[PDB]
Amino acid sequence: PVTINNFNYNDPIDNNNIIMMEPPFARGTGRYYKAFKITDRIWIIPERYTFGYKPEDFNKSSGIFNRDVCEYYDPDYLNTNDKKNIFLQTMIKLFNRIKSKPLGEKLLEMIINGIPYLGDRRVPLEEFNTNIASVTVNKLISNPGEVERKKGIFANLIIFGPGPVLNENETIDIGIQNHFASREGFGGIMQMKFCPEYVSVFNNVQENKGASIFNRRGYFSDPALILMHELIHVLHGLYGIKVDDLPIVPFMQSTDAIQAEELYTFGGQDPSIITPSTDKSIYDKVLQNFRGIVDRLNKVLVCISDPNININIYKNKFKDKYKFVEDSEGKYSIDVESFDKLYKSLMFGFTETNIAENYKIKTRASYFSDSLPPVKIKNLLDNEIYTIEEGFNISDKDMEKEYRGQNKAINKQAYEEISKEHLAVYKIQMCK
Ligand SMILES: [Zn+2]
Repeated sequence: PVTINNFNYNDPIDNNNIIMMEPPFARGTGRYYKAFKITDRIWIIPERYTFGYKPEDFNKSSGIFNRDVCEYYDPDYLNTNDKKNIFLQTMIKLFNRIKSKPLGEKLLEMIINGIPYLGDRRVPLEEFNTNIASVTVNKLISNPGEVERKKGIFANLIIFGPGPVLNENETIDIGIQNHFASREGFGGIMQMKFCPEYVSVFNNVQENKGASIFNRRGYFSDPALILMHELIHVLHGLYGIKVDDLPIVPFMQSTDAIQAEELYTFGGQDPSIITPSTDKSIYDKVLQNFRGIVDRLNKVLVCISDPNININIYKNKFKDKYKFVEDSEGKYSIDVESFDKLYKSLMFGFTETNIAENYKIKTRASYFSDSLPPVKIKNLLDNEIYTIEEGFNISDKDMEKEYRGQNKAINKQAYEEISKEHLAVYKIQMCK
């Protein structure tokens, strides 16, 4: 069972749930940020994602005429201790919403149990190595005003605040010399840029299909589903199955090329436009990568960075993670049936579509959908607007039927239009 911890931003450092941790991309460079353990292996650093970005990238465009309504900027987001607390409490509420039903509970469990392999492709077949950015992150164990002393701890996911564009949530993996452990069967510490308030809007759905122009319905997204979408990428990245650069050329609304990774993650009727050949090659690549992991497990003898780590305990943890089988002599191998079940679970089981169906959340029909302007949700921490159990679609307020709590024309008090330009663009899109 998954426990979702509680803390406030101003709560003191305890070297358990609240620490100073050095993120993966900042490894070796003694910069530590206040990190909060929301569940085992999952941390939240309520700061803006600045990796590979300059401070000027965070600024808004020079004026209204050159603004892009599809891309929202605000350099003042997360600038105070109180804004960093609002972020943490919103994340705890969203995580509590994810575990409120069986599907999301298992998603969090699969993420937690999906520990990165103790190594990558550079590591010898006979060794486990924890001294890399994709397996461990440094924790500051010394008090302020003392010479910095560290300890490497295991982690699976680190969620940060947004990068320059607030409404563009993204899950990132670690690359070493254009090779990602998260795409090679190993798995690796995943990172995310997340923003709960600025959500996506759509009008693609099963309705509107032939319906009158005035009777066209436009809805806003639930921040929990948006988070669950990104957590599926984390899952693929933790099990070493993230599909690398593979664009797919095409109900549906857009004909534009999209990544294979994004299609499987969205799910529903999306994996159907993928040629049976491409679909089979993605499956075969995962098998070949898992075959590499099993060969390593059969050859691993020592842990180079941690000669204390018990080889048998970790081999067993990896046997459970990848659902490998063992013979009478201890030798591991792949069982096609258990592999098929795990594969179908990671790629087709945990999708945005059936998470949306199970949670009564409204989402778009296809990923091949038009980008509508984002909207800002004023307060997610108010139960009169948003709940852990039901979302925006609250039963008492008659928002549970026809997903009316997500309908922009109906639940006008749950959100606010970012600008007059955003509304003007939305009105043209709703009535083409
Ligand atoms: Zn995505």
